Amino acid sequence: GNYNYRYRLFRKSNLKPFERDISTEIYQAGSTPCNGVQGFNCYFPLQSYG
Amino acid sequence: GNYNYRYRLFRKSNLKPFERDISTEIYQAGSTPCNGVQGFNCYFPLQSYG
Repeated sequence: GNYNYRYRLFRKSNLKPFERDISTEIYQAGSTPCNGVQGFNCYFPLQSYG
Repeated sequence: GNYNYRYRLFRKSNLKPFERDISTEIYQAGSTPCNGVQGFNCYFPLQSYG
């Protein structure tokens, strides 16, 4: 496995053309806040390719 | 996608029978002490099914 290449899997809105997103904030996919901790309905935005 | 189901992808050694590992420690896959922060050669142990 080469997990050094990552792609952003979760975002609130689509990107404008020629825009980059280097943020690492936890994507809240539920009603409960995440507080920067992964868990139930709180996911890391970047996933490795493998 | 249903990303609430996770599996442990990286571990130092294989598990014993009837043993569980709920620890969330950043697995170092290189020679760099990266202080528990994901990035190059430091991966999260848990990966989502999706």
